[PDB]
Amino acid sequence: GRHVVQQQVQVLQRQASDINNTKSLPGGKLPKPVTVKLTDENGKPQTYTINRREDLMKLNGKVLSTKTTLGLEQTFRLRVEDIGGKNYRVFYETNK
Ligand SMILES: [Ca+2]
Repeated sequence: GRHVVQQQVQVLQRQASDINNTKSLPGGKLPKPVTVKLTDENGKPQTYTINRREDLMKLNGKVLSTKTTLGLEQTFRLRVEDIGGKNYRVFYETNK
């Protein structure tokens, strides 16, 4: 029960909601892949391509680095959950 204030996670939450509301093409791919942008534990930018809605589950448990408004890095563990019917929610949990 933590309010997600980190930009990168907030954008991914919106994208997951976008995907949840997008119909798949026959065979299960999204009509257009969604590009997700994160920063990994070592501080490197990463981008990932979401071709199918379930691809979002591959981000579950990924350790991310975020920057506070004070300029300090914070690491978090990303969480992605299927609440029912392949509808995904994105949140985080502390890493250390
Ligand atoms: Ca946004």
